[PDB]
Amino acid sequence: MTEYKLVVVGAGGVGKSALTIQLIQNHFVDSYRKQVVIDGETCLLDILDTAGQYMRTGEGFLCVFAINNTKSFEDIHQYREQIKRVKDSDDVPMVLVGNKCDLAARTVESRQAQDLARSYGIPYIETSAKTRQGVEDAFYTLVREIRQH
Ligand SMILES: Nc1nc2c(ncn2[C@@H]2O[C@H](COP(=O)(O)OP(=O)(O)NP(=O)(O)O)[C@@H](O)[C@H]2O)c(=O)[nH]1
Ligand SMILES: [Mg+2]
Repeated sequence: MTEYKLVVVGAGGVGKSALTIQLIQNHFVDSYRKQVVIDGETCLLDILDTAGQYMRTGEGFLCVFAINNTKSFEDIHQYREQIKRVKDSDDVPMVLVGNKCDLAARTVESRQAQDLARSYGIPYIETSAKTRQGVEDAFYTLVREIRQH
């Protein structure tokens, strides 16, 4: 089948791993493989969980930040650029993700993340690696985004 290399990046402690492990081992709390079918087509999801050369390899990127951590939100630009850099491209498959949407201590409005997503041209999705909510839309959207290449 077809193979996809997804790279999850983000401010430390935002839930990069929680998400990854939620998709691979279906539960709430590095290399990961996974056979899955998306929109019919069958494919291999190669997920590389990184820390809060190997990025020139990834095909699609998951820029994550927690909605209860303003700085993690302000740091997206930093990673976005570091990516945009090591891949001489102004548009690289990628999705902005606001994790921990299960909390009430929210310091980042959605209206805030959306504006930033539009200025980028990438999709924005909120996920909770705890209630597993959105954990799939996020990853599958990133794939559909890579199929546009
Ligand atoms: N309530 C809630 N907490 C979450 C969620 N995702 C992560 N956590 C919790 O917050 C902590 C950080 O999650 P973790 O995935 O380890 O963060 P990280 O992005 O991997 N940080 P690191 O840079 O150290 O690798 C853990 O205790 C985890 O259980 C979520 O969706 N909701
Ligand atoms: Mg981690």
